[PDB]
Order: sequence, then C-alpha cells, then structure tokens
Amino acid sequence: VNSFSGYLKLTDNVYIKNADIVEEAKKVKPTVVVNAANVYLKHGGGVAGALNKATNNAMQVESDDYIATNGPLKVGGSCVLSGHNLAKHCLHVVGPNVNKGEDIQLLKSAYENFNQHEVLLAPLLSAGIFGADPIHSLRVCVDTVRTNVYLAVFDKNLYDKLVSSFL
Ligand SMILES: OC[C@H](CC1CCC1)Nc1ncnc2[nH]ccc12
Ligand SMILES: [Cl-]
Repeated sequence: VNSFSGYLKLTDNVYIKNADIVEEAKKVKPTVVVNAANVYLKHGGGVAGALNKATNNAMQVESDDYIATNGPLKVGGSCVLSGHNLAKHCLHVVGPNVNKGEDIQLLKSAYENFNQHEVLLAPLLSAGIFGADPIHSLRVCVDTVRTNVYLAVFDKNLYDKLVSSFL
C-alpha cells in the first residue's frame, strides 16, 4: 500500500492520472520523482523547469555542481540527485528530444532507468516539448518498466486521449 490516490490502473505495475507532477510530488512526497532532464541538466521548461521552480532553483544549483564534476549525461541515461522539498530523491532521466533530431529508439533505454527503483512518480518521457508521440511513450513505458510507476500527465485532453487509446 502506498499514498498515491486517484490513479487509473493500466497494467500490473503502471498507473496513470491527469495531474500536475509538481503538485502531486508536494502532496505525496514520494521516494522518487522523475525529472524529464536534458544531458546538461539545464532545467528551463516543461517538467524540468516546473520542478526546478518549485525547489526555488535549488535543483539547478545542485545540478550545475553535478555537471561541473561529472560532465553531461548520455541520452537514455540518468542520475540520482536530491528531491529537495518535492521527494526524497529526483531521478533525472534523459529521453531523446525529437526536436533535436535524437533517436527515438533511445526511449526504451531511458525508461530502463526506472527499473532501478521500486516505486516512482514520473512523466511520460520524451512527451511534451521533447516532441515525441505520447501514445508511443506510454506504450514503451508499459513494455519496459517492471517496477511500480505512477504516471502524471498535465493535460486533460491528452490524458483522456491516452486512456481511451490504451491497448
Ligand atoms: O512531458 C510530459 C508532459 C507533456 C505536456 C502535457 C502536454 C504537454 N509534461 C508534464 N507532465 C506532468 N506534469 C508536468 N508539469 C509540468 C509539465 C508537465
Ligand atoms: Cl513538457
């Protein structure tokens, strides 16, 4: 039993809800919130900009130190950093950004990072401003993640479309 509420169950382990991930994380304070990161951990827009804003820029400060020490992530890769006031940990995961010409096949590799954590709150990787088809992202999620994932989707028409089209 966990404290996630109001989710539709899609499979044994994948759940979905129309929600603002910032407001969800503040309520649940999950062990792991997933950020839709880029390789530079520059949290400007989309989910990343919203999560960072909610931390009063502390996420960006921590991220800049991480990059200065370690260099950029790989597309498809991840790192674990603090969750600040939102969660215990933030798993920064880099899905391919189609608006940059990155290979969509890397989306499966990106979702594989979720399997290192028993329970996660997360957005659909490569959706929104990353320019991929969200129906595809949900399909890859369901077919790749084996741990318990609670997907937040900050758009009603999209959410309704994702539910009604889910196979
Ligand atoms: O990338 C996945 C979705 C895509 C957008 C919804 C339609 C375009 N983004 C988000 N999902 C959940 N919570 C969020 N908070 C701020 C942004 C955000
Ligand atoms: Cl987005």
